[PDB]
Amino acid sequence: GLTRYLPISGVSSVVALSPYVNKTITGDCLPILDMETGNIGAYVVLVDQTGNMATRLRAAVPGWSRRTLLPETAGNHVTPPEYPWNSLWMTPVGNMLFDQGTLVGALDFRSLRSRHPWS
Amino acid sequence: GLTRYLPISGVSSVVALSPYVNKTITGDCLPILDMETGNIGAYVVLVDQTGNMATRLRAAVPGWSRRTLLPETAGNHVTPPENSLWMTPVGNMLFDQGTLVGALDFRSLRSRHPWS
Amino acid sequence: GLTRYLPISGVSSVVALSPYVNKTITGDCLPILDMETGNIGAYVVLVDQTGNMATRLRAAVPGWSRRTLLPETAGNHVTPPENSLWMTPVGNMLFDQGTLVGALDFRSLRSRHPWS
Amino acid sequence: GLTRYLPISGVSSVVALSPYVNKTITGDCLPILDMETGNIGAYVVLVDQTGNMATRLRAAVPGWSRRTLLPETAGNHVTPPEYPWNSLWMTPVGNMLFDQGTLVGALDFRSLRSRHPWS
Ligand SMILES: [Cl-]
Ligand SMILES: [Cl-]
Repeated sequence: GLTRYLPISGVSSVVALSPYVNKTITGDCLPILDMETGNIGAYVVLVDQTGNMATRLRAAVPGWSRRTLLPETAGNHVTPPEYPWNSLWMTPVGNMLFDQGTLVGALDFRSLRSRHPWS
Repeated sequence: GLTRYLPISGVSSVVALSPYVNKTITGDCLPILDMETGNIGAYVVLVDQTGNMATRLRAAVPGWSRRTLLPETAGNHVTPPENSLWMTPVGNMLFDQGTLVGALDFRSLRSRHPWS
Repeated sequence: GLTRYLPISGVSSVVALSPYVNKTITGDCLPILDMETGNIGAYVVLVDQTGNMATRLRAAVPGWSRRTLLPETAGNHVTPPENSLWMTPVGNMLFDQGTLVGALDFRSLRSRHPWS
Repeated sequence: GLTRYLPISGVSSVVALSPYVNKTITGDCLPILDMETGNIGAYVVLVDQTGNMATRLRAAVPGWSRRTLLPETAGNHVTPPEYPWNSLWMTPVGNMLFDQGTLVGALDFRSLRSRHPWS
């Protein structure tokens, strides 16, 4: 398969390892800490208020609802593939398998019809 | 305690739920997907090549090293408060309810970010 | 759907929430711990050395291979219903709400267990 | 460090890779499927009805409450280590760290004061 996905604890979400290089983006930023160094090599950037991460954050941080300037929806998406059975299905990207624990998708994410802030 | 942290599978990295509102940054973007929908409301922005996220990406996508324009290091980091393997960059943290909670508000620590 | 499945970190293995009540088995026991308490109410029982759990254990505990008395294989397995990389041993499964749910009741499939 | 721990999806629980060899044990058994083969190389065995796994199972399987013969508590445990600060703490076993994503404990589990069905 191609694209790999990293589950995030405490939310029904995954980091898709399909990079879009050298883009600029605006929103509410959550630091990602490297635990062994304390370096911050990456940030989670929320661009609207609907999603599992938004829900979790509202619960973790009750002022954020009132402080944020984000839209409720900003429009970004991937178009979920059509159904084919006997498969392992993840709605936004389709067929999956487990490889020594890691989530691997059959398709490359970059190749589904998606829209992001830089489009 | 005052700050919650979500571990990311496959890396020694946590999402600090300590918002910095309406900032702009540049880097390599990874969609965060929800299992239930194609709607995307968040991305991971990598800002250097030495972070654990960068490192996991290279293993997964061998060609990304050639295309990225990120520096090896950006001076973004968090400093803990006033043997070393077992310490944390933010101070005391505890596993609870599927996540981690720490004893301090992240915002109270010394932290440098791209908007500094 | 009728059966829920919990992935186990680091292995291509799932816990089928399809109980078989009051059975007795023999094998190598691993405590399952809750983050909030020292109370233990469940264990993983390995029953062979070729399962993914066995394999992860060897990497973590090099001396356990010499001490275990388990066979290489026990004929416990599940058969799916009436290209091959993308299939599942139980049929259709979907990611939902942090776990997996399948379209069948596990108990309805052909399965051999130590109590067979 | 020594003992390694495997988070289980959907519950605040972990498999402790500290084996107790060739023991016999009774209870309600959940198969553990190898996804790439369909082999069942291991079973989860519940020995009482209190715990995060019991809770999740009650929600997944509402007949189980009425069908099970387990006690509410069977007594098994590990004695949580005493507190020392700046550490990463997991109540039942103490100091932890992350190693390329994996949970590693400072102690060997087998060396805390614990009790199990075979004791
Ligand atoms: Cl990889
Ligand atoms: Cl290991």
